[PDB]
Amino acid sequence: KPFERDISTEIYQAGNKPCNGVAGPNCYSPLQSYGFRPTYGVGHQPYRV
Amino acid sequence: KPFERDISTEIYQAGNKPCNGVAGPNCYSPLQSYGFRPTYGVGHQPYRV
Repeated sequence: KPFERDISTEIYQAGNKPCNGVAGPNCYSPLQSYGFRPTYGVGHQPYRV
Repeated sequence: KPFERDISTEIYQAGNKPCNGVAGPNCYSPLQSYGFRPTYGVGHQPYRV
């Protein structure tokens, strides 16, 4: 929804099997870390918004 | 404005005093030179329009 903050960090139970706090099939961590390297070209560099 | 050409090079007066036509602190030339090399990454190739 517009102007909403989603900080709940759980292994996303997309599938019918509980992820049991661990990774597995149909259980992927929704949070992903940005890879910002000095060698990374423009377009993938960290931009402040 | 649409269909306008700006060629006069005025040093940007970011400070309270005029740059007096010379470079220095808070005095930047608006014109920026492109760097065109074949090894440049995504988004940097020269294009004729």
